Amino acid sequence: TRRAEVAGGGFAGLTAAIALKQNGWDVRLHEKSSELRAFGAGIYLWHNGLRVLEGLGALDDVLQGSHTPPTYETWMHNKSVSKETFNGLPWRIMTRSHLHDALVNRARALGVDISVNSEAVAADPVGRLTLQTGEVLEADLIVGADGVGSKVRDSIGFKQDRWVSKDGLIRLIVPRMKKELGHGEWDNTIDMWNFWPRVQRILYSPCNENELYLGLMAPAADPRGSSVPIDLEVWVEMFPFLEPCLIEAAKLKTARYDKYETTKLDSWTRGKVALVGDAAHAMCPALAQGAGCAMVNAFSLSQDLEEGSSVEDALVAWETRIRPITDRCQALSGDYAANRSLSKGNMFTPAALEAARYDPLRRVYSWPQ
Ligand SMILES: Cc1cc2nc3c(=O)[nH]c(=O)nc-3n(C[C@H](O)[C@H](O)[C@H](O)COP(=O)(O)OP(=O)(O)OC[C@H]3O[C@@H](n4cnc5c(N)ncnc54)[C@H](O)[C@@H]3O)c2cc1C
Repeated sequence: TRRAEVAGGGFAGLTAAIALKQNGWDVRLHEKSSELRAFGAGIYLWHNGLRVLEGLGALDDVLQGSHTPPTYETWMHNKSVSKETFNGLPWRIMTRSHLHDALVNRARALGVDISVNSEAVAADPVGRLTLQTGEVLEADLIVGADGVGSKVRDSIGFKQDRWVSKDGLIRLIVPRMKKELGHGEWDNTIDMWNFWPRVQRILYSPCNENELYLGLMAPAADPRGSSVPIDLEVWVEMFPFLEPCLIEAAKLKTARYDKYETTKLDSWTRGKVALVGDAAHAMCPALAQGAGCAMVNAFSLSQDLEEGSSVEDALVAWETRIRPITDRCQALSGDYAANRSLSKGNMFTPAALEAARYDPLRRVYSWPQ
């Protein structure tokens, strides 16, 4: 029986663990934190990621308690500039805890061995994983799913193109306060852009009937807009129609202003070691495909490992097959981010929706645009 060691309990790590377990691997997943949990408030999932969930046997628990807006609307200075529904292309909004729990319950039901307070500090291409305590573990496959700053990746050494965003945002989960919002289309996803009187943007995303996912974006150089707890006055001023929700957001003393970095590597494999998720391809958040590609890649890895070839050969075949979809998505997302293309509306074109249209289960592209 083949054994796999997965470093990282994030969406990519859980996806890989479950996919491998389903194919008969003995699997152990290592999470450095003392508890299994996800940060980031909310998250968007598209057709490609929803298919992975179906392939993992975790779709049902995710759909129940999640939300699909009637439309994805964009505003520029409070003027609606577009409403797109992606020609039937499936998508869903949910809190990260909701998605994380579905994956963790599924992993537990399958018998995946989860170790907390277990931090991987090094990986050997020959099939060895070293923990922070010094303990060395041997396996037939090592999966590096430890996010940005990946110690597994850095212990082997990959050529890396790195970039860091000077500006960030505050992501929060607050009550819907739907009735207090009054007249409007408050079940819609609404990306509210503003450049005047100042640069402030809010991504409004309902997760279900009780929770609302908000993304408050302001320049790092803005002392008021980027502060946490949020500076209520400055947000209500440019988004008065959301005052009821903003009032609730101002009470979250745990809010944080997060920035991000992007990563592109020369390769994702080395011997029996495979890198997945952020550790391998963190990207700009514009297309909301970070977790989507991560899960597709983690799931595809388990597929290529079922061809009867050696793990080393399976890994390079995996990257050759699946990598182009991620590279292209990462690049386009990079362009959108830099040029603030989403502020124009109608930007979810066929090209931008390429990764979302991919169906990892049948390995073909669906929902034509
Ligand atoms: C502002 C913003 C908005 C985004 N919105 C979306 C969206 O709407 N939809 C979408 O699909 N994607 C989105 N993304 C991208 C998405 O967040 C990531 O791609 C994905 O969640 C990360 O996958 P991961 O599991 O590989 O990373 P992680 O998320 O961090 O995986 C690593 C986990 O392993 C643990 N760990 C770290 N080091 C070690 C170690 N050495 N040993 C053991 N364990 C370790 C950590 O506790 C960590 O939780 C967004 C990103 C940003 C910055």
